[PDB]
Order: sequence, then structure tokens, then C-alpha cells
Amino acid sequence: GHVVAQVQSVDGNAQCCDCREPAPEWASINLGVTLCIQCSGIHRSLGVHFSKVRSLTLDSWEPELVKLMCELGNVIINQIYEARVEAMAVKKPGPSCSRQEKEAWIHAKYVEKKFLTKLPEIRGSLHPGALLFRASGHPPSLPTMADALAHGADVNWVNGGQDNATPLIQATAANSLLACEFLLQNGANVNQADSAGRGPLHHATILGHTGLACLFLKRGADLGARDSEGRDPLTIAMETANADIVTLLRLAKMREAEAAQGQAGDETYLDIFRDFSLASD
Ligand SMILES: [Zn+2]
Repeated sequence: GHVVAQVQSVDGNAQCCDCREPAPEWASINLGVTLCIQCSGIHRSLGVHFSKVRSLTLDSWEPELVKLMCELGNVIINQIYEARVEAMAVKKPGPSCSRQEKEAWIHAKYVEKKFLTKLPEIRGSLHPGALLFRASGHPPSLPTMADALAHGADVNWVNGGQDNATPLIQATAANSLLACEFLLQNGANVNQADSAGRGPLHHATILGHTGLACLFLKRGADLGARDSEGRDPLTIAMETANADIVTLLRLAKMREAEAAQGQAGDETYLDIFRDFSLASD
């Protein structure tokens, strides 16, 4: 039971993010926090837009998402979402508080955004989107990205008149598995292209980042998307003499012809090949 031990072991993650209940076994994977049984239940009623609930012990976890949880966690997220509690003189619910008290708090905290600072801060500003963009880039600041997202930064922010890049494309150029995963968990469009028609998969291929290319493929990046030059990701991989991304893309296309006919997709596949390569990712 390595994942629950590992995620709990992050300082401050051994109590519920919302009521401090000890040894929480649930988590929100877009927020990056651990939660008790009661508060996880309340998170489900918010909607996937606000919170995606998973069990630390009962559900499977991809390694990169485990790493992401360890780079965020309760203390970091509460610095953002509970920033003004002390100055507002309000009472965070304790473990034995009622369901309704915790419902009220959680809703105030994550939906109403009652306890937020007015502007986001650089935790490692009038423009949350732009901050998100900048914090996603090399070197990425995950706490600052979370602060920007909390203050309404659009995950798919476009850097207008200025390449039209997105936080995801910026995280790709950073070769950051962690920032990409954070953005993807918070609704980034895996296929959104810059103004030259280059999506995240195009960028991962151009930059020779195998792991990122593999991640984008696993999240439904479109294999056949052509950029302004008419290049699809396979053309770029070939032109750049990159044997590993060639074979990923080529296997992705097979997996699709098997998903189209149905049904033989099963034991990714794309993963065991990504490991053998460790190529830029
Ligand atoms: Zn709780």
C-alpha cells in the first residue's frame, strides 16, 4: 500500500484538508489535497468542475499523479484557499463537527472562494491567466499555478499577439510532467493549438520529449492533427530522426484502429515502451 503511505507522508497531509480529521484516505486530484471520508463525500456534491475525488487505498494511481500530490498538499493549498480565515476571524471545522458545518465551510472555501486573498501571489497580480502562463513555464512553480487557478485563471489561457501559446504548451517547453499533469487534471484541452497550429503533441515531438508525448497520447491528443505547415506529429518525429516518438505515434494509430473496430485496447502498452526509452522523457 505504497501510495497512501507516500501521499500521507507529505508534511500536513496526515490530517483532512478541510476538518483536520487524522489519517485521511481520500483525495482531490485536481486540488492536490487529502480528505477524510466525510469531507470527500461533500466534495462529490460540488461537481467534477470543482473537485475530483479518488481513494488513496482503493483506486489505482499513475506515478506522475502521485508525484504531483507530493508537490502540492494540504498546507500549500490551505495557504491559498484559507488565506484570510485568521484575519476574518472565522472557525475552521474540527473533526467532530457536523456534516452541515463542514458542508458550509467546503462550499465557502472552494466555490464561493470566500477566504482567498484579493490577488494571487507568487508563492515560489491583476492577471491570473498570465500568471498561470508564467508559472507553468521553465522553471515551473506548482504552488503559484494553484494560486492562479484559484483566482480564476483560465486553464486554456491564450497568450495573444504573442505566439498564442497556452500554459500546457508552456509546460511542455519546460519538459514538466508535473505541470502538464496539474493542468490536465484541471481541464486543459490536450488539443488546443498555438497560432501556427501546433498543439501540445506537436511541441512534445519537436522538442523530443518522449514522456510528454506519451502522456498527451494517453489523454486523447489527436494523432492526425496537421499544423500550418501540413505536418502531423509523425512527420515531425520522422523529420527530426526520433525513433522512439515515431514508434509511439505509430502504435497509437494501431491502438486506434483496434478501438475503432473494438475491442482490444487493454494493457498500455504505450507505457512499457516509454520506460524502455528513458529519450528526453
Ligand atoms: Zn474532513
